[PDB]
Amino acid sequence: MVNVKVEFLGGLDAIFGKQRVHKIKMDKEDPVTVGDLIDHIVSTMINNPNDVSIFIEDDSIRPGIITLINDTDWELEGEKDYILEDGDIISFTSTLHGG
Ligand SMILES: [Mg+2]
Ligand SMILES: [Mg+2]
Repeated sequence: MVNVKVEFLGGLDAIFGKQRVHKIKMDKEDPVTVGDLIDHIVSTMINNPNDVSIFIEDDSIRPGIITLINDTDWELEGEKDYILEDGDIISFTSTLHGG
């Protein structure tokens, strides 16, 4: 079981009922990855399926969204492969600069 927070920034809150910060309890036994977290967000937290394409394209984070893991570019942590620890904070920012 792992507890993390996710932040939906650069306007992404619009697909999450205008709520920017979400507390997430991942019930899965360790290890739980950022890939698992994204699956969870898509499966349970996007309340209009028409908005899923705003968050993911071809089952990957949508081009134009920057993902930071504890204030760090997720590339430096293995991206989807990063293993969540209790208290981690993951933010997603929509921006024209995003990759
Ligand atoms: Mg710091
Ligand atoms: Mg550490």
